Amino acid sequence: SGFRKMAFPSGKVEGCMVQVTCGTTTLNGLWLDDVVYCPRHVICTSEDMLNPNYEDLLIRKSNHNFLVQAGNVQLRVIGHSMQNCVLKLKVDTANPKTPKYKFVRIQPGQTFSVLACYNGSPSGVYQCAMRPNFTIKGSFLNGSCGSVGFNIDYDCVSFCYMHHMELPTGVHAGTDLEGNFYGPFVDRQTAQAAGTDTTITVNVLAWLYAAVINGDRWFLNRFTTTLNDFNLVAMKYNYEPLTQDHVDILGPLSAQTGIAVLDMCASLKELLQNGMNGRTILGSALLEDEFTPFDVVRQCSGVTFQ
Amino acid sequence: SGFRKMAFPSGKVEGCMVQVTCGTTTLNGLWLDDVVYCPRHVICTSEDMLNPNYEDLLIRKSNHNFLVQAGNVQLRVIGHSMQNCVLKLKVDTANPKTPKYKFVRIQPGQTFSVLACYNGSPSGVYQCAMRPNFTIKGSFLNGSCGSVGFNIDYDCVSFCYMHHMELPTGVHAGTDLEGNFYGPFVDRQTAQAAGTDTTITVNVLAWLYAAVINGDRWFLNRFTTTLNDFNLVAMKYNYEPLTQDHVDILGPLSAQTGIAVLDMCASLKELLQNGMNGRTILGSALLEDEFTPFDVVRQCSGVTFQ
Ligand SMILES: *[C@H](O)[C@H](C[C@@H]1CCNC1=O)NC(=O)[C@@H]1[C@H]2CCC[C@H]2CN1C(=O)COc1ccc(Cl)cc1Cl
Ligand SMILES: *[C@H](O)[C@H](C[C@@H]1CCNC1=O)NC(=O)[C@@H]1[C@H]2CCC[C@H]2CN1C(=O)COc1ccc(Cl)cc1Cl
Repeated sequence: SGFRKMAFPSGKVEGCMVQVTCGTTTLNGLWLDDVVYCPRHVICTSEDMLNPNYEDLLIRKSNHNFLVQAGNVQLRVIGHSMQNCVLKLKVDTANPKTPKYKFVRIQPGQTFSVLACYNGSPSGVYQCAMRPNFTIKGSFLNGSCGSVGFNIDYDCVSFCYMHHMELPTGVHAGTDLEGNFYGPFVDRQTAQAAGTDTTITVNVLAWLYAAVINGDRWFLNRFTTTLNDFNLVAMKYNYEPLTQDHVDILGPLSAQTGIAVLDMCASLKELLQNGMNGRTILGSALLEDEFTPFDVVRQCSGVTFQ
Repeated sequence: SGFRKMAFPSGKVEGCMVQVTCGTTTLNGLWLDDVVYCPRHVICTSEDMLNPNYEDLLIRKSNHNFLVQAGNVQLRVIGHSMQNCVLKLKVDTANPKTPKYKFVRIQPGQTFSVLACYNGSPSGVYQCAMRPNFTIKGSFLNGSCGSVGFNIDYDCVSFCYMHHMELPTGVHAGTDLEGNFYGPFVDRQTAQAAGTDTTITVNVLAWLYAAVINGDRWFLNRFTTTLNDFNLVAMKYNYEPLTQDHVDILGPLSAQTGIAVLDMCASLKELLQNGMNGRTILGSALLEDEFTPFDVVRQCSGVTFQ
């Protein structure tokens, strides 16, 4: 037992990370087969991030402008093209450590692992959720752009995130690996801001089920509630509405614990209206919302990845 | 910015993980050069974990009894010996992915990354601290024994933990890689229990400094306190005593923030006596104690590992 915010093993992604330098900008790239993917703002100079113009800027670039370090080994760039907000640097060597992979785009409420990198070298790994407002609460310093987020499904890496920027509240914004931003953000220096967030209701319920599985039961009650009347309380506390599909997705956790989903909702209702009264749940004094039902089932059953 | 509980990239350890099967027991082993390390209780049968006798049990074993799977490739065991509570299985192949490594033993209060494994296959990675009572609050199911904990210092893996067991409160106990248990636990089924824990004071202060660096300042005050009189409050709230060496270790974080260590202690004192009054620190409603000063400096400065 135990419940711990768990990332996927990072080895398969570590072997894809490289350093991309152009002009005075150094950031990270992702090397898969003979392409290096990286944020297009590597082409820019401090005065370019005012109102930059990437098509104009890119036509002025040459392949030799792009220095790509794979560890202590340099790669010729033999072509370059923009795809939305990422660059694709075509190189003369396919990465022999290319895992099986997919480029997927995730939904707010879904989680993934981030391999934070600097100068093409992995620094650490941690789990994040895509917030309802399309930001992530990460840990990113200068030079971390191009770090990727991912999930692993048996032997296949599903890349879902590439880091581009921090917003003024200290949250982070980026793109999918096709270069399309998550949320209404642009890779320019503007006054852009996150915008209002909500709590991921279905994930809180999943985490309450994780707590029960691990022996925290004090918040359980015999009360129940209707889906409609729970959702009236959810809206009050700036929680997302719970749908019948959410109820269905929580079925297996409901079956394992013997606690009906709507009964767990009645527990959440009481927690929202009364607080915790000095008690904790899975070592937290807050209702936690960055574990999906999948994350709970995975950890409270022990699935691996070769 | 941001502050997130971060593990080391796990790739170097993933390449060392193997499956060890003997009789009906399957667990994980660590393959370095031509030795596989694993918990000695793999040699035992359900009725052996009552009062088992590992020297007697091991002399009755044969090399061929030990099935070692390195992925989809089998390794002949060519020798075996016990070292304290671990077995060393000498195999006919050196692991070509052996990183540079050391076997170190850590102090309570120190942190490390755990690569949870099942059937020799990595499942997930997360950060743990060695509690003052020599337990760790992990996430471990059946078949996870032999998973290791580690730190990485530039290119060198310092293995510090190998998992052996869960205790009745849901915490976990194991050994260093020389097979010596952390704390007063034995690899037998007894009524053993964790025993009283305390909060790691110097780590809480480090995390308060991490909060300031990231813009949480509401808990700061102009108050100050003496080391002696802080420690009177610490004892009251079952926090560890703060030593002058702890104060020294917090120096760099004090210098970066401009908040004297003793002033931060005065802030902690107020937090302990008053609580948080509905506010949070780095997304937590509890005083967090599993980040060391090193962990804070590392993450709030961006060190990597090749
Ligand atoms: C890329 O390495 C960089 C990552 C940033 C730096 C600090 N934390 C991060 O996540 N990205 C940027 O510097 C981007 C840059 C590309 C697109 C727009 C440009 C501005 N930008 C920002 O992140 C701006 O915001 C910001 C916020 C807070 C701090 Cl302390 C620093 C910055 Cl640069
Ligand atoms: C090894 O894979 C196993 C890991 C355990 C299993 C559940 N969580 C864990 O961390 N270790 C054991 O089963 C050990 C075994 C070797 C030494 C003494 C023997 C008893 N033991 C325990 O962990 C006993 O405790 C325990 C506690 C709670 C549960 Cl749900 C299950 C167990 Cl087995």
